[PDB]
Amino acid sequence: VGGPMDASVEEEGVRRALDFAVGEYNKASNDMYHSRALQVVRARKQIDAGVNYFLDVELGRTTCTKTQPNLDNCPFHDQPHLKRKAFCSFQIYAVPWQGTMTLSKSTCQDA
Amino acid sequence: VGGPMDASVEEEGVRRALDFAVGEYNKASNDMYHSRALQVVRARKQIDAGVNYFLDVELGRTTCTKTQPNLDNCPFHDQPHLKRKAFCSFQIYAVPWQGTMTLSKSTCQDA
Repeated sequence: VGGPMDASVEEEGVRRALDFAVGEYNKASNDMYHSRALQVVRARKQIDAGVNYFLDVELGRTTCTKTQPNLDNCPFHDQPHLKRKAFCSFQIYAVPWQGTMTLSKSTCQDA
Repeated sequence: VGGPMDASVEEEGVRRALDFAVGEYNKASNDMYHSRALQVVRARKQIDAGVNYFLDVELGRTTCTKTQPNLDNCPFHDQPHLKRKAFCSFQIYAVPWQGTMTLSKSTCQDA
C-alpha cells in the first residue's frame, strides 16, 4: 500500500544504484582501505513524481523581530545601515499527495 | 525544450512554495529581524519523475587501498582489529532520462 516494491539485485538500474552508492561511500569515507558490498540484505524501489518550483525572489529585511505578529505585511528597514535587500534563488521539491516540501537549493547573493 | 514552465505567483502551489521558502530562509538565517519577499522576479515549475532506490547492504573493509586495481573482487580484512563490517542504508534518487544519481540518505550503523 503506497511503499517501495522489491527489486532484484540482478536488475540493471539496481546494480547501477548499488555501485554508485558504494562509490560515494568510499569517496566520502576517511579510510585508506576500500570497502565493498558483502551482501545486499534488501533492495526496493519506488517511482515517485514531485513538482520542482524555481523561485527568483528579492527579499527585504523588515523592521519586525521574528518573535512578534503581523510579519506578513510589516515594513522594510529604511535606516541606512540596517536595510538589506538580498536576491535569492530557491528550489523547492513538493510531493503533493504527501503535502511535504523540501528546500533543495538556496542562494542569496545579498545586494 | 525540456525545462521548467513559467507559473503565476497567484497560483496556489506557488504561494505555498514561496511561503515555505521564505519560512526556511528565516528559520535558517541568523538575523533577529524577519525578512519577507519584496517581489518575486520569476517563478517556474517542472514536474519531474525519478526512481528512488532503497538498498540495505552490509559492507566489508577489504585489504586493498583506494589507489590500487581490481577493487571489485579483492578480499576482506581477516586480521582481528583491522576488519570492519558495517551495515548501511542508502537511498538513491535516479533521474533516468538524465542518467544522474544522487545519494539522498546514507547511514552506516557499523557492527
